[PDB]
Amino acid sequence: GTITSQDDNVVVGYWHNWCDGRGYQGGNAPCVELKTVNPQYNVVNISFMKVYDIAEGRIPTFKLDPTIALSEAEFIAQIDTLNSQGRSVLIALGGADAHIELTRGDEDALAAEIIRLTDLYGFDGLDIDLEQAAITAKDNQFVIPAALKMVKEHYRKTGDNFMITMAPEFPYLTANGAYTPYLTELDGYYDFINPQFYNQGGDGLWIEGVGWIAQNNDALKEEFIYYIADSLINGTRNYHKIPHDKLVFGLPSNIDAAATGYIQDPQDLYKAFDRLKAQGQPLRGVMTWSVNWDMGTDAANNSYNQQFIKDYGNFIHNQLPPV
Ligand SMILES: [Cl-]
Ligand SMILES: [Cl-]
Ligand code: NA
Ligand code: NA
Ligand code: NA
Ligand code: NA
Ligand code: NA
Ligand code: NA
Ligand code: NA
Ligand code: NA
Repeated sequence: GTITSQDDNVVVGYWHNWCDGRGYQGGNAPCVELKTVNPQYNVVNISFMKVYDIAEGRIPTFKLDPTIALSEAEFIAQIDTLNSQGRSVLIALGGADAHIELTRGDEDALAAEIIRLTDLYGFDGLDIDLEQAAITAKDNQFVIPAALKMVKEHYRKTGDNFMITMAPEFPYLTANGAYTPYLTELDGYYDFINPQFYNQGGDGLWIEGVGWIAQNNDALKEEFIYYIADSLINGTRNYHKIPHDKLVFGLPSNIDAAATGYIQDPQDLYKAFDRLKAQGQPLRGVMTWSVNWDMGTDAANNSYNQQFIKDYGNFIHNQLPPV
């Protein structure tokens, strides 16, 4: 394919390589064709690159799930289409039950596999989306960055910006937290980070004059967005620094998509984002788990009707370009 990178704001959505996932409130996430995904998702993350069978060894790979009833050639054609529209298609490495447990020395094979898949499908980059058990499994913290630096250099030789993004769960972004080796090794290689501000229950931060602000507190959602982002973009309040132009705020698309974290009132985001912008540190966009959920149904089979992209697409894409 052709490597198609993003230079401006992003609305990132994950795409399920499976069908009919059950939601946290009993809804359903269908498989969907890439051509069906709303065009305001300008980064779409194919979920997931993983180990499918230990007989194949340690190096993860990708296989389009036959249940989606899309041929590989047609999947590739649809990637092609997204790329013609200026949209990126990343491969997401990890996910639940991915069995990624790499040993030092595996970085050459992992880089080679990434390049092979990138060249085959036309992917534009890779998202590191490891499950909790994988963050510090075996030599993952060494191998995965080492592999990705080689990939990045490989495409730089031909003038292509192979995108590297990550989806850490936010509590692992404390100073010296478990995700920090990925971030420090890949500083100058990653394009943006889209942490998961969801599925962390009552984790959060204390702010003088406001009090305890949890990820699951709807009444303080503006404050949570603002302060957790402010902390990350400045490296304050015991968080590792992720520059604002490289920080994308990850959210569930709806209450089926994640156990906690859904933004009930989008104005809480609009206001938090505007405060970050006003202090000269606008964020780079939003991310969601997932396009399939945004296109999914609740327990009574009512369509979620693309409510996430309706709420945030225009808001994000109408902002000024990053610097
Ligand atoms: Cl699912
Ligand atoms: Cl579809
Ligand atoms: Na077997
Ligand atoms: Na293989
Ligand atoms: Na068709
Ligand atoms: Na491409
Ligand atoms: Na906890
Ligand atoms: Na409120
Ligand atoms: Na800046
Ligand atoms: Na623009």
